[PDB]
Amino acid sequence: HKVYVELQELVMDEKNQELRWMEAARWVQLEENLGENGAWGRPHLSHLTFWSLLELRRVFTKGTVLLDLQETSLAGVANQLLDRFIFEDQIRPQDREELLRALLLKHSHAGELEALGGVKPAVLTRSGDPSQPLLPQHSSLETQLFCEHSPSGILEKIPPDSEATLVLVGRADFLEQPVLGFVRLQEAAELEAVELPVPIRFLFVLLGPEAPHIDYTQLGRAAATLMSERVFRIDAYMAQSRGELLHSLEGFLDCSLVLPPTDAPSEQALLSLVPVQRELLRRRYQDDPLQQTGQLFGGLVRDIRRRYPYYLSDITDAFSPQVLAAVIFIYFAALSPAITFGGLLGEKTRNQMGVSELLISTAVQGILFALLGAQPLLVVGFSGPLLVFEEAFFSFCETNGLEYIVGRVWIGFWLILLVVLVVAFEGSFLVRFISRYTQEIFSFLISLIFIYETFSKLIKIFQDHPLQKTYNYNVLMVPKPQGPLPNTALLSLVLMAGTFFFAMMLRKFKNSSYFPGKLRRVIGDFGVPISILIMVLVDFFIQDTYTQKLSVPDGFKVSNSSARGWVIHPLGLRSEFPIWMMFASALPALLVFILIFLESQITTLIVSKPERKMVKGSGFHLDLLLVVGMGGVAALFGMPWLSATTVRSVTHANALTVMGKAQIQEVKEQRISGLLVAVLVGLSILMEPILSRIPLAVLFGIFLYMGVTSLSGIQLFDRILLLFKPPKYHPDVPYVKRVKTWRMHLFTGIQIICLAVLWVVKSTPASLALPFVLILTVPLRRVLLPLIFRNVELQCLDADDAKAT
Amino acid sequence: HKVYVELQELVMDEKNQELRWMEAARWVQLEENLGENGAWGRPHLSHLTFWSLLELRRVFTKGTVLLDLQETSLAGVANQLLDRFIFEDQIRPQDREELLRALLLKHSHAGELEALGGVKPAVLTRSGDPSQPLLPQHSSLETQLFCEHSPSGILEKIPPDSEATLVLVGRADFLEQPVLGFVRLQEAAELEAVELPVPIRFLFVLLGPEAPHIDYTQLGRAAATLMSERVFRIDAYMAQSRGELLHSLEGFLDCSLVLPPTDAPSEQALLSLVPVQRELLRRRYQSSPAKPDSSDDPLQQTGQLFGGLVRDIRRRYPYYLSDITDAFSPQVLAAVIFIYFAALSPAITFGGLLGEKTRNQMGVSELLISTAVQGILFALLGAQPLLVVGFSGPLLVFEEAFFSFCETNGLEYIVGRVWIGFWLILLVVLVVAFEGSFLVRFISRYTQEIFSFLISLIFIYETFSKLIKIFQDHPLQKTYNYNVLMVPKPQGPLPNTALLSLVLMAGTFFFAMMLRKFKNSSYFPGKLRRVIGDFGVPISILIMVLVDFFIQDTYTQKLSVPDGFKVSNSSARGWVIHPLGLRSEFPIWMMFASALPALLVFILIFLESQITTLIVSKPERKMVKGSGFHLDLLLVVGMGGVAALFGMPWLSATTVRSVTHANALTVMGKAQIQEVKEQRISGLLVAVLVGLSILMEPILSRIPLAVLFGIFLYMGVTSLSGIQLFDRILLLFKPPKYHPDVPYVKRVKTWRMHLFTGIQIICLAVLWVVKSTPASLALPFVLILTVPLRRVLLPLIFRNVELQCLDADDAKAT
Ligand SMILES: *[C@@H]1O[C@H](CO)[C@@H](O)[C@H](O)[C@H]1NC(C)=O
Ligand SMILES: *[C@@H]1O[C@H](CO)[C@@H](O)[C@H](O)[C@H]1NC(C)=O
Repeated sequence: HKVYVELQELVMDEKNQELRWMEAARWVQLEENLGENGAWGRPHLSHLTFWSLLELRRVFTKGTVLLDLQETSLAGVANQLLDRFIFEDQIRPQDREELLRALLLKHSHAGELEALGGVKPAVLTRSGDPSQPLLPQHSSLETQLFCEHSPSGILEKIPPDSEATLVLVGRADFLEQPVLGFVRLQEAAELEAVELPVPIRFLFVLLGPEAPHIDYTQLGRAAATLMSERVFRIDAYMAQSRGELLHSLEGFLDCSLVLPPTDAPSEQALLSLVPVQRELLRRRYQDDPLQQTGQLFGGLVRDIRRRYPYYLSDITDAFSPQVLAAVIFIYFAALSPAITFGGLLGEKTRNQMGVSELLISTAVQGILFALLGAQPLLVVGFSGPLLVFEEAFFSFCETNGLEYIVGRVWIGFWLILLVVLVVAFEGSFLVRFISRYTQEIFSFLISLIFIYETFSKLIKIFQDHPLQKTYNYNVLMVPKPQGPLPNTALLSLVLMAGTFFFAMMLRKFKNSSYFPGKLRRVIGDFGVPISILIMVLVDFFIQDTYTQKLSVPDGFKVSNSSARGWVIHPLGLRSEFPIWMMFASALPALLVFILIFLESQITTLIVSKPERKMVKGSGFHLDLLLVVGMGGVAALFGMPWLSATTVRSVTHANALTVMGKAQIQEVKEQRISGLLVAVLVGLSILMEPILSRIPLAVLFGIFLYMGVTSLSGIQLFDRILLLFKPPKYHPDVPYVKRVKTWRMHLFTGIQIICLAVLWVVKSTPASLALPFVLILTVPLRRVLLPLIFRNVELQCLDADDAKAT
Repeated sequence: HKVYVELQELVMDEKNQELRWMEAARWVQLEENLGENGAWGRPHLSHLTFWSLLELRRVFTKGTVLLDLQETSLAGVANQLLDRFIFEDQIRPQDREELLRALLLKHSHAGELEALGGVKPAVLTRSGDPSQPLLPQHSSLETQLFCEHSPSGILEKIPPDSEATLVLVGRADFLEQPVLGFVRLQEAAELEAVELPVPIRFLFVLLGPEAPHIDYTQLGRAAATLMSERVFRIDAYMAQSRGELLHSLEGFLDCSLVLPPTDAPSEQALLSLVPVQRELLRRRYQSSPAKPDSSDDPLQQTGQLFGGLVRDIRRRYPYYLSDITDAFSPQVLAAVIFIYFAALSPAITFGGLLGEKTRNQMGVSELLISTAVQGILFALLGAQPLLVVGFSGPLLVFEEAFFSFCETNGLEYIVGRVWIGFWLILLVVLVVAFEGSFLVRFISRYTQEIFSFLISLIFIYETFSKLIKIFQDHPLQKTYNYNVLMVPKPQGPLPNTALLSLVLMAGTFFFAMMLRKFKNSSYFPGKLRRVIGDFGVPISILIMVLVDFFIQDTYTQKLSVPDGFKVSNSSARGWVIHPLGLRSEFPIWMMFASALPALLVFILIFLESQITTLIVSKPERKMVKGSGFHLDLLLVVGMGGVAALFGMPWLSATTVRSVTHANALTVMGKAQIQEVKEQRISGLLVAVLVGLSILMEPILSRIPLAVLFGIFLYMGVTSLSGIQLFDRILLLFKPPKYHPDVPYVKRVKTWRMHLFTGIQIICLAVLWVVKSTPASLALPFVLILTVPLRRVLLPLIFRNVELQCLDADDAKAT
């Protein structure tokens, strides 16, 4: 049982001359004292003096014990203890009345102190009238050094199941020698006289006359420090006589160490004691998500059985407001690039595919993926390399003289067959070979390209509206701003920078210590929507300046209703389809499959790494099947296929993270967020008045915030930051100590060279040959580096787990 | 001050069973042990045990003591000690003949260990033959911790002239109770037991049989630790009987700290006993003749005329060569380049405002020349060369009022300022004569903090007001006119001015803050890192000036200075003003009544300058060389008067400029304020540049006015760091769980700190409201009325310890 110790002593108040027991310390966790004003001091360890322990041993060697006493009140305990004192000739038969009357006085506490006008220690007297002691009345040292919402707090520190201990110290003049009385009850009782939070089990009584080298407050502190150690209170629970208590006291005195008066500095002399005290105390107490299975379709069933038992938890975990904030954030984060790519694809293919098709496809592939998905934190959507492939395929069909929207149907069919074949043979276990190398390179490149595109958009805005001395004002701005405008470029820059600054400031305030934790975290989790609202209001207040806004199609209509319909006839739309193209459409399908598979699986690897404390399981085969099948079915209806997005998924996962004081505690995983985001993206056509007032330049700040925030966990980025610091300030990670510095720098340089080569290939019109080089990084890590480095260096640098290396 | 102590035990040699003395520990202010190997562990402090101290006290309370014994060899000492044992019924007469042959034996040091083969604990018996101990033994603690070069350091640490002690322990079965012998030789002499050439003065001899709770190694260590302490050594060097040694032992045990075993020991709670140890140390030294080894006023009333002036001269001027020499760092150049703009911009603004206010009687050129001259002179002959003199706002308000008064009464304006200067001169001479600057002592930290906070807040407010003015001049419209003539000034709104100005200001502020934060990082080599971080403001200024210079078609307001060293209004003014009358003769009644505004100007200047000198030269900001008050006040006021003679305005020390200057010349530690660079070259160079600014028209005409607003915001935000009311205001929002560990948090309850902060904020608000009232010139009076508020009203609400802890005059000591 845990213990709660309380020390009380006989005192007299100056208001009225009446004795009473008042408390003066406590030993819940660390000792605390009671000042003169009536407020408790500061907690601290319990340091004793030499004479205190000496006299404690001396008076305990011949003390009086009452073990397994059967009483339930303080009066019975007091009477039995006085009877036991009388039995062993510790006090005289005529000293019993005064002692019993003194032990049964009222026990005050810290609260009543102010109502008394102060208290001072007192001594019992035969006539019953107190007097002032004939001994130096200097205040204690602990009072001098530690004294000159609390009840609930002390209730919280006291353990749930714990028993109380009461120590009574007092001075009486009619005695002849110090007397000790130790009592243990048969069962914990709540004594009415003396009040404590928990019920009393043990009881100390310390009385005696004035003697040299005896300070009774220090004797009480020594007894309470005895009663606060684990081993002594265990031995006090089991003991049945006094000899066992004496043996425990000898063991207690064996494992104490003295610190003499040393002239050394305080902190050094007090910190030199840690190993010695440690030694003395030691002397005192003497499955896989990816795996090859011997069954057809094994991975699919394995992932189903792993994930679907968590469906009710996935539904329920969505009741926090942080989920709503994450929804509002990712809605814009996924809508803006959707609109941009929609406009580009509409202007690229003569409006064969536009914004509405992309929006509908995004909505459907979000709803279905959120309902039937294994990891509902992914965000599916169109990408850039996919746009490049669409460009190339449209150019190819324009050159050879075939249709375009029809061939995509056969490409989707080939995709369906290939994904069925791949899922049948569980060929996703190859994800095991993708190490941290490729994940880090991919994420770094993606974030860097994101930031680059944002800055490119800004520079385009500056190029469209230059800084001139005069402008024309009979300009028609109905379709699009023709010619430069006075204040657009700078208002756009101001709004973007302001949004970025507010987002960063709120992100830092979230982790600060300025408000109550609940409201602070609630406000910090809604940082991005608050900043967006602020900047939207700021733009709404400005009247005369023009700024580009968000615009969506008018209704659920096809982009070009001249040549297209809601359903596409596979045999031929206007002219019949050749046979050789039907059979050769497999060639672009394989490349699209490689792209989709690699991107989706690498995204699932980055999001779902073992380091990010993901309790519920994540599925690979199921996500691939869903994504590719829905992409094919949407290509059937003429809508585009989509894929999992890196920045959007990483931002989604990072938004739903509750962090500890920083420590990553938990990630809120649920299916409601994705469903709501998809429903809003679908219904976006019914929210014209609200979206038509959101300027396009505000979302650039959000894009910069996402690109900067997604860059934190990357380790190549950390090693790049370490490229500048001198080796004196390098961190305490294993890859610093195990390998020399100028080898780590060579590693980082090799990886940066790989980045640069990937970038150069990305700028080359042979961009579609981007995936191959990427997978060619896998042999590089498997073969070439072990020809340069050593095995321990390579295991320590490219570690799959952070904690274990 | 330090001695040598040696502990030797009675052990057996492993090769062939025999008895001999072997040393086990040595003490030179620190304990060093040796293990079975024969090599001493690393030195450390000594930590005794409870049982050792208990048995040492018990055996010492009745142990025999021989003081001032006149013997030189170990045999005559053992003889006298055994005889004294015999006399006091300690040992039987049939025991001496054995103990003697036990004591007069070969002593072997550590060097002979390997040649011997190791040693073991041994127990003497009645016959004279060795034997094994009966009770079980255990591995020693200190030899297990520290044992698992030294002779050089040992022979180094012992002072050249010092005495040593010698402790001999060993067990004997034919004894009844433990015995202790303590002998102090009358004149220290060489002894065959110690190989070190140090002479011996004290000797402990501890004998007895085996018993529980008695470890003779630990008891010898306890005795040695008692002799190593200084108080017990001084007492033993002068004690004449056993009572004094007993008293010293009781004192040593009284001031000791024993700590019992615990369940979960931690290095954080064990550090909560630090003050206790200090108090115990103090109490130990309280009654000791020994002392522990590790444990003029700038303002003052002097009985002579002009005492303060001579005191300040004698204090400061001996440092003149160091003040000249300390300027060879590049940080001085960076501070010069920063403060040049920081002082030039408000000078130009206030000059233009005063020129348009008084119909160009006084303008920009007069202000520039006056600033230059009073800066050169103050840097050359000043006591505190970190102040920046210049025009202020309240001075502008007073100039407005005086111009209005002279307009109303029908008198001239530039002439009355001459008589005001004369009255100022006489008053400052009278004040310096009677050393009346000691009153600066009564102004506590309260008023200093309020003043600095208000100044910084007003600065930021004026900056934002300038920005809002820029926005008001060029609103955001749909169409503008382009046949606008901008020769005198841009008439009507312009398309892109307001946003380019805001962008430049924000960019400069952002870059300055980023470089200030990069200065403290650990990203580049320290030398280049600190050099780049120290030049943050000039680098940002150059970057933003170039950025604005590259943009061609957009208009932004630039810096403009007068064409030449000419007077503002050459119609009614001259370089020298005739005192009798410029156009009409001056009345007599006005000559005698011009004293009334002079007293107010004197009060303003004195208060501002002295509070500024307090803020700059507080003891907390590691200011080594002394700072003078009377001399600086005299210099400032005299140059202000002499400039009013020449028609130029009078100036005063500026708060924000001086604090920024002082903060720029500060070398900070990785934080700890390592040092501050104090020199006289920076101020003189700044003054010379401000004076020559008229010769840099092509360079200054290309610096946009909106870039300096970012610098103004940077100075106002940076100058807000050291304020303590600001810290307590930040603490107004945090919950009491995250409050820092400063004394004013722990000593007082929370809602009292909050009441204090609320009162001070109310005072701030009242100051602001009176500042906005057209009765602004009554702002200084109210300010000094804050001094009685702290002296009378607060002691009616708080208590003395609370008031001393909150309004602390020193930061570190509270
Ligand atoms: C829609 O498609 C037809 C098909 O010939 C084309 O002529 C027309 O330009 C398209 N509309 C656009 C591109 O807006
Ligand atoms: C100079 O002063 C005279 C008389 O005070 C005034 O008429 C003239 O306008 C002033 N010149 C300025 C303000 O440029």
